[PDB]
Amino acid sequence: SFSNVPAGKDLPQDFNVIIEIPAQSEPVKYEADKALGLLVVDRFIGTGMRYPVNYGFIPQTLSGDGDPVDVLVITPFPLLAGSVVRARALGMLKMTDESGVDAKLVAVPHDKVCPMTANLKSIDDVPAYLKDQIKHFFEQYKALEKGKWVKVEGWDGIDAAHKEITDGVANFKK
Amino acid sequence: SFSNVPAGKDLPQDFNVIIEIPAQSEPVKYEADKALGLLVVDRFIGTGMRYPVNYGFIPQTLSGDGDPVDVLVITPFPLLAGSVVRARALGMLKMTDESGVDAKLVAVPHDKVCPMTANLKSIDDVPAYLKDQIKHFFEQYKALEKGKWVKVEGWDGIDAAHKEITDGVANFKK
Amino acid sequence: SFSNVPAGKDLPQDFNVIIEIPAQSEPVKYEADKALGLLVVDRFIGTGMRYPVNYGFIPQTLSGDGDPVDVLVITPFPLLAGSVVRARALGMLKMTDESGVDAKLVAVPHDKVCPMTANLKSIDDVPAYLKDQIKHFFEQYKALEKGKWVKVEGWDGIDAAHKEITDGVANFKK
Amino acid sequence: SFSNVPAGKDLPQDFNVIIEIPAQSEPVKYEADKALGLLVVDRFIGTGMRYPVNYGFIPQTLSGDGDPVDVLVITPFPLLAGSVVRARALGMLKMTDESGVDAKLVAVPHDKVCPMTANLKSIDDVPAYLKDQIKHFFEQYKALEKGKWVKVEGWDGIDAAHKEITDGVANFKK
Amino acid sequence: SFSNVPAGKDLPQDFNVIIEIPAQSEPVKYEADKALGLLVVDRFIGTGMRYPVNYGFIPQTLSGDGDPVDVLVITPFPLLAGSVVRARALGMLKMTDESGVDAKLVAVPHDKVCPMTANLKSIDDVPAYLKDQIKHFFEQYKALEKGKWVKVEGWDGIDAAHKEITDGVANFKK
Amino acid sequence: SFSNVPAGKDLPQDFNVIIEIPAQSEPVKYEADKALGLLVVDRFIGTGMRYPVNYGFIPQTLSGDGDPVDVLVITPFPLLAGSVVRARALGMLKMTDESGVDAKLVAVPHDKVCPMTANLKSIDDVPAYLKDQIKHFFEQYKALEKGKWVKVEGWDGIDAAHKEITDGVANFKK
Ligand SMILES: [K+]
Ligand SMILES: [K+]
Ligand SMILES: [K+]
Ligand SMILES: [K+]
Ligand SMILES: [K+]
Ligand SMILES: [K+]
Ligand code: NA
Ligand code: NA
Ligand code: NA
Ligand code: NA
Ligand code: NA
Ligand code: NA
Repeated sequence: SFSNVPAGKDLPQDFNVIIEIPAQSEPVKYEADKALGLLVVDRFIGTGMRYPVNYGFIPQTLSGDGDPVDVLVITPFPLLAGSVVRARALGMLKMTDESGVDAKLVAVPHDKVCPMTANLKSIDDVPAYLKDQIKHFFEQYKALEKGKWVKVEGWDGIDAAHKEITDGVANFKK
Repeated sequence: SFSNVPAGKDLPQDFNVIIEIPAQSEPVKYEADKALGLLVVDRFIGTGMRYPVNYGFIPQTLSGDGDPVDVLVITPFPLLAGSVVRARALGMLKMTDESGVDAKLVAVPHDKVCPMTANLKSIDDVPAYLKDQIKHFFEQYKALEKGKWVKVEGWDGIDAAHKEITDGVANFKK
Repeated sequence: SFSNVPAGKDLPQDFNVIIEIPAQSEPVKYEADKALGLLVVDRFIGTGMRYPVNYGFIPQTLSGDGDPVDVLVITPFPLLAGSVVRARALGMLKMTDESGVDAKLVAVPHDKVCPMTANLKSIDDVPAYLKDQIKHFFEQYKALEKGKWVKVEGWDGIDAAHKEITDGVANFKK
Repeated sequence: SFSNVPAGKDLPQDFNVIIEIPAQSEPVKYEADKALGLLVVDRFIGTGMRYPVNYGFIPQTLSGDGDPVDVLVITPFPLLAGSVVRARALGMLKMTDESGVDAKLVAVPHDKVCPMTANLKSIDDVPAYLKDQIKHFFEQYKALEKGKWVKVEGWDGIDAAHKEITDGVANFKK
Repeated sequence: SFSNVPAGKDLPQDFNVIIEIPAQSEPVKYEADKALGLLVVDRFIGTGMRYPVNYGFIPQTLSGDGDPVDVLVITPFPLLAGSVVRARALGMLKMTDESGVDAKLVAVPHDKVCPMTANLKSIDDVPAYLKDQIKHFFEQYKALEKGKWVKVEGWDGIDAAHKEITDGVANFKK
Repeated sequence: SFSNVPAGKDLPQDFNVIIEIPAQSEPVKYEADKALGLLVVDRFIGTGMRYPVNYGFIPQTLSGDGDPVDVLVITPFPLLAGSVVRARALGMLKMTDESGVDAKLVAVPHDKVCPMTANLKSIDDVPAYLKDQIKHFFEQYKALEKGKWVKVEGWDGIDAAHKEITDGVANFKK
């Protein structure tokens, strides 16, 4: 299932995201297991906080933290866990956590998939309230898990996101 | 996953349907990808209209439009996206669209799976309001997608549905 | 998908459960098909009663009734159908039904997965109201399916559950 | 609020029902308090069983058990708790419980309110599965509440329902 | 309840809306009855189409069609039926229907109530996709109700909305 | 509606709570308006965080902050907004905020209303994870509202809660 999904049709700008956690879903963290082909319950979020947007990853990538590149996907309705969406980048949230330096990409679907998000051209177009909610979420969601912490550094743009994707694809292939 | 699901236990009357879109689900069109083994987000429905009944397809079939035979499955509660249900035909909705002549089968589960639908013996037994809602849905759901259109021609019965299934199974096998 | 999920990381006490039916889900019984890699609609529950806790099975097991060992998993929020959760046993509900002697294990997730259930150390710690609801459910849910019946015998503890798991793993391997 | 809602526009055949418990709602029994003008939590259903159809009462009535006449209202989608629906009778379920002889009317909305239920002309038109689910519900829902019990006697028709309504209206007015 | 809610704190620009139908709610049309103080089920929408945004009215107003001024309220999450929200106008949708000339105001909450909508300053700021969905909804939702019809004429701005409100308040007071 | 609900049947230990915000509801803060008899949208929570348990107030009370005594009510399923529940105290969360010293009572329903919570005899019986989630919620939910802040001081017991209730009832009556 998940192991054979291509990273993208035209990398780094046209990529695929496998959704693990739908926007506003009950506060349970799922992770795709490529060895099993199934979603695995990773943990119940200690704070009970919910992801404000859909969350997943780009298959066939390997980031600096040893996991695939993570992506937040903004949509008008939450997406199905375990589904795949063709996406494009808006920017990224830069942070550091227990696993090391971490970044989360921010994306929306391909314009033909989601005409509703077509006017979001970069992270600057995302409403301030939603960016603030995403930052707050990452700063606070691990507050009740011992030995885990998150410091948010700031936002970066589409170019930074593309570098993350290209690096991830290359790292995966050895 | 989806690629190895048989078309049916006793074709054309006893067939399997892989569900893509649950009844009354939020207006997001998913499509099963047999190359990936996963549901893919095809598009956000422009009108925001929801499928009034469950929607999916019969695996190992190839219809005249180049896709597997499509099926609407009537149930008392919506079915899980990506699940498989053993079904029987009631009839079909005949239409034409941008891909060419299209028909949608109407089905219910096997009587042992869903005793609640056992007294629905043909499309004539389906309540008029629900048939009207299904027709309205197909006539209007693509109203905000440029270059797409649908003209509904009428309803046909179980014999027509069985022909669609037998043709689809044969076309698939070459 | 389901066919290659290990029975557990450290059997019988540290095992995996594939979820078929989320707690409080609409009253539709799904079963994982290892030949298809998908959930199949088994039946609409005649009484319309819902599982009061999540329900699934341990893969790579074969119980006395010819199916894998069944497990009820208690969680603060319902789990996704088709997901896998790392679990530990609290005890089991002993019963007899049309397939013969049947037992249902009662489990919670691994403490690192679900800190919320960490203080549930055995079936005696589960609230009386919930145990009573589970017993009532199994006694009554098949009341409107001809030729099916269930007599609940009583609860047993963690040792009994571990025997069921070890027996199931051995039976599966021949 | 509830105290001034008329029993009906043309009694006993054209009556109003104040909804207390929506179909398939979480298993919490609400009761309208005419002294407060609000819904009050009466009890959490011990068995966790849900009302299979909407449940409420006809205001300005007093039945033999000291409460207003109770009504089950069948609809395609659940109704809002505390809302009022114009309804017509299909029949009634006769039973006895701890409060004494009790009957529950079965109704659908006025045909102009709900065209979907217009072809339900009496209790004989209601699907057997749904009647069986309603009977099962009343026989079992109080199974875990000490000192409470229910014996279902059978179904009766529209004439019996009209007698219940006329008697209730008269009893209320002294 | 509803009869004593003021039309607004500072009319016509700062007004109150009583919500009848939450955004994306199941397709049941409720109407507030000021004589009863309760929501009444008006009808099940024949097409099964859902309001794409919250819908209600300004109390203590009387429009040209004999009902209070109607308002669509855009929010990030649907609002409770029967709740009251402090709102401001963005514009209005002009149409004609069976009751005569009708207009629907478009509004968002007061900026202190909903900071998320604060950057919506007029109807021109509302995304095109959402305006198109609202127009489509009103053009099509009555398609299966005999003798009812709707022709959409176009959008107008904040000044037109304010005129509707001032006229409505004056008409109500005699 | 709300203005005539008694503070309790036997104060301070047997009191009534009017629910404003159901557990896990979408992050919209409603407040009961006794002048209107309706729930009013107070604000959309800036952080998007949800109340982890039901939230409301005791009518006919006036606390030190100028509002009625606030109460968190723990239940197995969320309660309806605007409903009334007969409750008993477990303790209280002591804090300070922009309005001054504030305390939130913690309660469960009367044992006959909710047998499921009958073994919760004080705040010490509430699971640690849930107490931690409640504390986290109050510390963080106002993080994105300018000029608002919350410092949590600690938990207190049933005696402290009873003092809050008795003081509130007395303050209300002049
Ligand atoms: K490229
Ligand atoms: K055949
Ligand atoms: K072991
Ligand atoms: K009459
Ligand atoms: K003014
Ligand atoms: K007392
Ligand atoms: Na990561
Ligand atoms: Na097709
Ligand atoms: Na079994
Ligand atoms: Na009664
Ligand atoms: Na109007
Ligand atoms: Na307060």
